[PDB]
Amino acid sequence: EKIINQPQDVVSEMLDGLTYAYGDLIEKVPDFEIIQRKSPKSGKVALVSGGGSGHEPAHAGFVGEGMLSAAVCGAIFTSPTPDQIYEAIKSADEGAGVLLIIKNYLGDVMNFEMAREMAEMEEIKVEQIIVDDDIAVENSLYTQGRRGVAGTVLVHKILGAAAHQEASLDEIKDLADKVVKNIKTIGLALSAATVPDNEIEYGVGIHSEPGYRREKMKTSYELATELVGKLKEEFKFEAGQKYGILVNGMGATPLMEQFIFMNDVAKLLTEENIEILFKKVGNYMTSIDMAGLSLTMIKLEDDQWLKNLNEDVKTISW
Amino acid sequence: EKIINQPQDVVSEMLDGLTYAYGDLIEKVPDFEIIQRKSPKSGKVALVSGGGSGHEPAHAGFVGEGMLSAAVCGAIFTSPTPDQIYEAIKSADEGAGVLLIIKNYLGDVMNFEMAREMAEMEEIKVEQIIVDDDIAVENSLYTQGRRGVAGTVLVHKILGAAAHQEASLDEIKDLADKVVKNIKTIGLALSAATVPDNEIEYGVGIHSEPGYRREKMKTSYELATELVGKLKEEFKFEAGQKYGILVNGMGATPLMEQFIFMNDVAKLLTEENIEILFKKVGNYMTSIDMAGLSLTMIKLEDDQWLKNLNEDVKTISW
Ligand SMILES: O=C(CO)CO
Ligand SMILES: O=C(CO)CO
Repeated sequence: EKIINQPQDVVSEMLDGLTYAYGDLIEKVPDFEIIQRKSPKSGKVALVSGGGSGHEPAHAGFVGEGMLSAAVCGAIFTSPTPDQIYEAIKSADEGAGVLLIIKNYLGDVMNFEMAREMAEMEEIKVEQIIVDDDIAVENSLYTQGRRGVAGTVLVHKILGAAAHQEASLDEIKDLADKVVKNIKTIGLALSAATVPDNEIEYGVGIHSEPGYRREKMKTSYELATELVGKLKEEFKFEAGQKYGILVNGMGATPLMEQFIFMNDVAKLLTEENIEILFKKVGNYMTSIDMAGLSLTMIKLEDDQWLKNLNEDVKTISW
Repeated sequence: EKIINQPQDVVSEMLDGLTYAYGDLIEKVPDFEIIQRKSPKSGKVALVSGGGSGHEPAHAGFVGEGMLSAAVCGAIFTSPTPDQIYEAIKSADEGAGVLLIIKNYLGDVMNFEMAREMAEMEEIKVEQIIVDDDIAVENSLYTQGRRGVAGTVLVHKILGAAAHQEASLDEIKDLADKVVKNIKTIGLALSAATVPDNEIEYGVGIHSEPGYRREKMKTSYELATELVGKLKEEFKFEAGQKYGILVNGMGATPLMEQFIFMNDVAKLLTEENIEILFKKVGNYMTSIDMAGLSLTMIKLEDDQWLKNLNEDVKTISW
């Protein structure tokens, strides 16, 4: 099944593999599972994110100039602890403050917010944005509202650019609020992640949370029909509207299948006469070895957002 | 070293052993590590506490009529998760509301407070009290302020009685605030807990947190001199004052040694001409197999507190 060593070492061994390979990030003093960018501090707002391990490249792979300052990596499918996050906050600060980018899950939000409080007692200026883009099915388990998924990666990029453009904590906070409201995602799974039949489930969570509907095998086009259909209901498509699109694989789905799926999406959208100005395909927020994918659309209600999506970055995975 | 089975099963196997032995408590639907009293609900304020496992009998042993409604047991030395606690809140409520008794540690407080919020969204009335009785040494690791230790057990008993006497959530909240401020504790360790030399450490934490001073072996009387000395500085002893006393063993310290220590404490206190109206010795909040003990004093600034300490209860460990 897995290429690993001792199951309780996977996070540390991975991060050591990561830093060995890409000296361009660093692991904070070999006592913390935090990956920080080597890019010299220069009074930019610092962006900090993270969550459970098992979603690679999510977070650590988006640490670099133009995106995240640091990523705090928890245990597999488990939020980082507030001390880890607190350490990342105070180590990432450049003098302009820190924005927390938090995926909407009970644990992640609890932890990051506590870390925030800790960091504020040390007089660090910190704001937060909670990403709740998953429109699958409301209050999954104990997630309060919508789960935060692949769309988070776009939030990193868009805010990443703004921070790199010397915007203030306040401005970036205001932008995050507008941006997150215009990002919607829905995914599906052909299989569940394995943590160290002929059926599919719509709306599966990235931690292998249950979805809203189980179905016997459907074709790519049929699956695409379901997902675009849901996103169409959410955004209420009108001709002339501008969107970006991200097709994101869950880990064990070949690129071939993601592009076949992209093709189907394209077909389903031509009817809508909307303008797709940004397209992206690949494994950006996975779920270990889950077979499946998700479809993310961002309504481009501001020319700056596209410019930011296309802004220069130097990360491992972008 | 240990009598256990699979290290990851210790909490569940223990709780199953507990319920088998003492049907008088129950484990909530075999999906939660919550121990609730079988005592029939009757519109009393419900008391809920908990924390990491490894401090037995702490919490589960004090679940019964006259004390706690339920205890939420986490992994070893680890706070329970907010969902577990949330489930205990809504299952313990009798219609009069729920008071959370939380030991002051970063994790416990984070978790219980989140659980509180969850429970309040379901319109459950909940108050909280954070116990910070450990005067050892301030902001240990990330504990914000003083750690919550053995004195918590007294808080259970005193509030336990009040709730049993049909006091309202508000009144009980007000009492907790006054009570916790008058409870102070300091302990020491001859050895650290082992989780599944000739030196002692003063102010060791119940999770094997570091203390304030390490010392080569001292006699019982010398150790007692240190502890009473610290508590004397805290309370500022004056003749005529009334106190209760709890000598609490850490798990691997024989009762013989706890009584020899009690004897030394008595001697050191006779000079103070204070009135000791309540005395108690034994293993009430342990730390696995730690050799050591702690000394807890409660200033009895209200005749009701003593009456409550002596009030009837039906728990496993009191
Ligand atoms: O891995 C999950 C998302 O971070 C934990 O909630
Ligand atoms: O076991 C410890 C006290 O509950 C965890 O903080």
